[PDB]
Amino acid sequence: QWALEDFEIGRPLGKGKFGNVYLAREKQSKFILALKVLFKAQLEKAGVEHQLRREVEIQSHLRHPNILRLYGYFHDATRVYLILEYAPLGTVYRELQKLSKFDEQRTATYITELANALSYCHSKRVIHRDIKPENLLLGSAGELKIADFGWSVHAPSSRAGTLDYLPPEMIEGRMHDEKVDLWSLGVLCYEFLVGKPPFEANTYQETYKRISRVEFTFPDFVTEGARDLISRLLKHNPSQRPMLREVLEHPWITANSSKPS
Ligand SMILES: Nc1ncnc2c1ncn2[C@@H]1O[C@H](COP(=O)(O)OP(=O)(O)O)[C@@H](O)[C@H]1O
Ligand SMILES: [NH3+]Cc1ccccc1N1CCC(CO)CC1
Ligand SMILES: [Mg+2]
Ligand SMILES: [Mg+2]
Repeated sequence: QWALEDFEIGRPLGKGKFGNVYLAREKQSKFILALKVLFKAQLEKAGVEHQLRREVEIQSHLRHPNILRLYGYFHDATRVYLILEYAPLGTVYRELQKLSKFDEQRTATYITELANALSYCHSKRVIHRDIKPENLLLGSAGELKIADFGWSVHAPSSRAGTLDYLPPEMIEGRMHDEKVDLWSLGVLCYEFLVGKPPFEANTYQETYKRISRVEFTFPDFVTEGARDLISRLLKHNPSQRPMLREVLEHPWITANSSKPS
């Protein structure tokens, strides 16, 4: 049904590995949306057809205020097009670059919105596996929305870029489950408060070392409550990481967040 002819294309919203994402408006309805463009030659070369299929099937069926909607797709012999909800206030990544660090209230609020969306995902046994600031978008009221389900799957499971958000079991090629998303949640909470992720390093090889050893320290300004939560999430043993419910009910979260479970 849908074809390129049905849309007017506007400015670039962002660039991805395969993805090149544009603002667009549907001609008959004037509906404003985002069009994620992937080149088939690059998809075929990388051999990532299967995860593109996953992205469409999993994201199109999820329904949650804190998850970005996917409406449909089409393709045209050189390109695939994913039709997405437009997020008008951009990425959390850009916001972090602008402010350098978030305060505790802004951080706890984002963590609550994230944990709500992840709780909904895990109840359907969907694990996201690529939670990071460039994949977190902001709606018209500044609410957080998880996007980019290009690495998502069903659990249990086995398995090019940054190691910074991945847990030890995943970077060691081992087996993993839902608890990978709780680790990434810990990494994010730290990066929000401090301005850089806790295992950041100059080379791949050494980042790998800091992650497998769980080697991180806190700057003085990080408070006791934040330290307690982050320390609970960044556990080497997956089974020792908390349930999302315990994250949403953590004293530091409840004291500082401006949104409910
Ligand atoms: N719906 C959207 N609204 C606004 N900006 C978006 C939207 N989707 C993607 N972007 C921008 O484009 C970038 C790449 O999108 P993404 O779907 O994450 O591609 P990739 O799978 O290649 O990472 C994002 O980091 C963001 O800057
Ligand atoms: N049919 C489009 C296409 C072209 C080239 C490579 C992969 C793909 N898909 C990804 C999306 C899938 C949704 O069903 C269909 C297969
Ligand atoms: Mg992305
Ligand atoms: Mg992707």
